[PDB]
Amino acid sequence: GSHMQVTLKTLQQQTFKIDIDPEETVKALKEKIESEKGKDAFPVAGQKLIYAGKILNDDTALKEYKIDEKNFVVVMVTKPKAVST
Repeated sequence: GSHMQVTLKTLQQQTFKIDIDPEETVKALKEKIESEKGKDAFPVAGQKLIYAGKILNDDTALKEYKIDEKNFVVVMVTKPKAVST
């Protein structure tokens, strides 16, 4: 409807269920899980997403990856590694 739901796996051996507007970008789907699992474990500036082999984008809308309520997506984290050089 006005929102759509997705199943999410993580690098921490768990799975969950969430819902967002399917015409928003990955940025919306990625920000909303930090509200549940925290900056200390899933920092927005340093987390990433995969749809079973596809490389998702914070600047492309969720329906263009054709994600489905009966399939799942995987989240990953790098902190980020941003340091002075």
